[PDB]
Amino acid sequence: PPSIGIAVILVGTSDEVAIKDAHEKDDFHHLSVVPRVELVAMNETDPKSIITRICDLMSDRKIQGVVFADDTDQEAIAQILDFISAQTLTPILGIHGGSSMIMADKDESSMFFQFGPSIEQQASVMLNIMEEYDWYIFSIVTTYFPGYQDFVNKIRSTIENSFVGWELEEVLLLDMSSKIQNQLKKLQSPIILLYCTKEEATYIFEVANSVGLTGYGYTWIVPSLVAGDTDTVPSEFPTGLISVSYDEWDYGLPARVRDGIAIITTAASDMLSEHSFIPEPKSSCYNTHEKRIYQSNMLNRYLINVTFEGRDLSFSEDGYQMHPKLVIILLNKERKWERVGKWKDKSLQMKYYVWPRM
Ligand SMILES: *[C@H]1O[C@H](CO)[C@@H](O)[C@H](O)[C@H]1NC(C)=O
Ligand SMILES: *[C@H]1O[C@H](CO)[C@@H](O)[C@H](O)[C@H]1NC(C)=O
Ligand SMILES: [Cl-]
Ligand SMILES: [Cl-]
Ligand SMILES: [Cl-]
Ligand SMILES: [Cl-]
Ligand SMILES: [Cl-]
Ligand code: NA
Ligand SMILES: [Zn+2]
Ligand SMILES: [Zn+2]
Ligand SMILES: [Zn+2]
Ligand SMILES: [Zn+2]
Ligand SMILES: [Zn+2]
Repeated sequence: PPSIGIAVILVGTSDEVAIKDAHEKDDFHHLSVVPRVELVAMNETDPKSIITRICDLMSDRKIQGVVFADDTDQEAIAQILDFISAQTLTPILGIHGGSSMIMADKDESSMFFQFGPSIEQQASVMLNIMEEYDWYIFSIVTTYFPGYQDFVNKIRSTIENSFVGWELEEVLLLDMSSKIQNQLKKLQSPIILLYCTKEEATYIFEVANSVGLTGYGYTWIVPSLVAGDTDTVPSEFPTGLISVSYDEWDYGLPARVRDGIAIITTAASDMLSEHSFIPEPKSSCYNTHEKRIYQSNMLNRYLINVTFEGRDLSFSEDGYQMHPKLVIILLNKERKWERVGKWKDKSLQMKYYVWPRM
């Protein structure tokens, strides 16, 4: 009877997820370790309540992994999660929501992994797109949000060694606090890559709009986290906003949760398989006598590499999904987001030959 407690935390999600009450210890998809899954649906959605709720839970019950989803647009959630994964040397998966928005810096000791694309993959795709439509002259505009440095580099890198005639005209760096205007006015290019948070973005646009740089002639392309919840669209978001997004259509929540439990339950089974051990439950986020810093690294070798049934879920070093299915989307005229492209693996399939006008 090899068990492993898993917490499924669902902050703000509509309760459409139903987990087997674990009476009959029937095994999960024929894996050696039975996951004892504890469901939890927090109502309050502020980070404070989450840190409290997750932590309390970890001392009360015997948890050796956390699958965590939220329907909020708070990248904040990611900090609290990386922190906990670190303090407790426990794997925590950022399955969806703010909890999975690119966290650039990340405690290299933590086991916080996020679903969806890395800052790099996303950059590599935004260029992948600009080619399909021979959009070669462009400016970058980032804020100070962690990642900006890593993002700009990925662009500059792929540019340098490319036969294609890329012209990176400007790169801005916005000290938010409206001195932005004097900066954003200096923009010439037609294509603009804007790297920042959703909330930062809405200010940045409100400004550009009353400077014209947002309209016809200018198309803005933007990372997955600025789209955020596609159901919430700022007034200031320009129609004709291109964005990369994780795929919330063919990939429902319950499928991720399944995948979450799978990732962990596999790693655990493959460790019990190679060493008669599964790391005891750590029971404090704070009071840390759990200097068990070694059995961690071992687990971490198995989590990082799961492939389950059809899907491949192996993770990158910086804790992003290595092979995510992406969707390019477009802020239309009626102000919804349309699907207008897919990305499989280095394979960018678009829907239109003539790029639409909104
Ligand atoms: C959630 O439900 C409880 C139960 O009565 C309520 O008192 C609380 O304020 C609610 N919070 C939100 C954001 O709806
Ligand atoms: C993950 O990496 C290891 C290390 O050699 C490899 O042997 C393993 O089979 C990989 N995952 C899969 C599904 O092959
Ligand atoms: Cl929110
Ligand atoms: Cl993201
Ligand atoms: Cl950075
Ligand atoms: Cl299942
Ligand atoms: Cl499509
Ligand atoms: Na993500
Ligand atoms: Zn199955
Ligand atoms: Zn092409
Ligand atoms: Zn979703
Ligand atoms: Zn051993
Ligand atoms: Zn791939």
